[PDB]
Amino acid sequence: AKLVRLPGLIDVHVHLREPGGTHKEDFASGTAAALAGGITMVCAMPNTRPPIIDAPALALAQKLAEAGARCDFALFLGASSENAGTLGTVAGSAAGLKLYLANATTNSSHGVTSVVQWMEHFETWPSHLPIVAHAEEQTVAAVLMVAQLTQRSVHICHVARKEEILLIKAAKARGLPVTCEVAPHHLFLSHDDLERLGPGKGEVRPELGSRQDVEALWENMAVIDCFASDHAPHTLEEKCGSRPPPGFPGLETMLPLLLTAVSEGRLSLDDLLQRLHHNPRRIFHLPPQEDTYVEVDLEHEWTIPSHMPFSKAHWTPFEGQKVKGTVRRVVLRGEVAYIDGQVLVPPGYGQDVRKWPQGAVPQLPPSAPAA
Ligand SMILES: [Zn+2]
Ligand SMILES: [Zn+2]
Repeated sequence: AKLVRLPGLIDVHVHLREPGGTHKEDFASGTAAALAGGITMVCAMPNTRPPIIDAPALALAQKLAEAGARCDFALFLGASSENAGTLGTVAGSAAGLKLYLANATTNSSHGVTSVVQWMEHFETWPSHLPIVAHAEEQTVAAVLMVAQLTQRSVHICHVARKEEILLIKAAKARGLPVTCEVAPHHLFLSHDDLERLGPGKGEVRPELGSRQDVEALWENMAVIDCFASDHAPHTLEEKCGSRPPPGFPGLETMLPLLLTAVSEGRLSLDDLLQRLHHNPRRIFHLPPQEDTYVEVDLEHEWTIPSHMPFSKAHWTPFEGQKVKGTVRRVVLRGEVAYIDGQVLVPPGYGQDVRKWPQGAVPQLPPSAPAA
């Protein structure tokens, strides 16, 4: 089985649960799963405990990741009910701003309850820096409206339904600056699989779609800018427990599933590289990684087991699905980081890419005229 060399892939939506939920995952275990999945750079989400919604929590998370991460990273800041206008000094050091717009009681929304709060953030957050929004169903149209009123771009996370992707398609057709990502469980899992998973294992936000939803995503792959795992590791105790948190662990399964689709002719290799490397780079202004690449074997057929080796979630919703292709070797900045069942760079090898000279988002100087 001869190998294919790819650049280092980028997963822009990962929940790594450190600080505060390290029994579900930490930086060291999460970045190990990332490397086993062909991913050499990740963007970790801010719904940590304490949440990353202030400069002190960001400084803490940044150094915990510098000491724990095995691959390179950037950290998101979280929009709060209170921090609009307070993040200007540290904004450039984050991956971007995350707005959580789920319509339910949860401390992932960090108090964001009102469209007026969204506007305050779109107006105070530096215009040259990225904003991503968790928005489901009609909320996507709402956030797009806020972006146009403030005349700036927005990135829509885990698009999962026909109505969402057709609305994004209409916005793009009118020249609006919007991009979006789709997660693997929304392209390969459906309502058909909720019987097997159950309401406990199968809870995820955005929830699994119907066959028509999944069908519309594949039909409109041209509208999708990025693939991202939405890696949301919860232990199986918590997924089956009383109040089950939403989220699937998918860092280790993302590439095997997509390479299977490439082997079946459902999308090209180029299409995959646009969505796991080039577009993540340009949307979040992520720098290249020197001497970094991934070798994959496209011929090895296998079945997804009950749990993948490296995530502490210790379960996967893709169990039993047959996949073609495997990650064989990852080289990260000159060093062998992974080979065929074992990660070989220690915790702390990863670096914060926003501290690289090439990793800052370019901006006009302060003394530039108003225009
Ligand atoms: Zn989300
Ligand atoms: Zn998420």
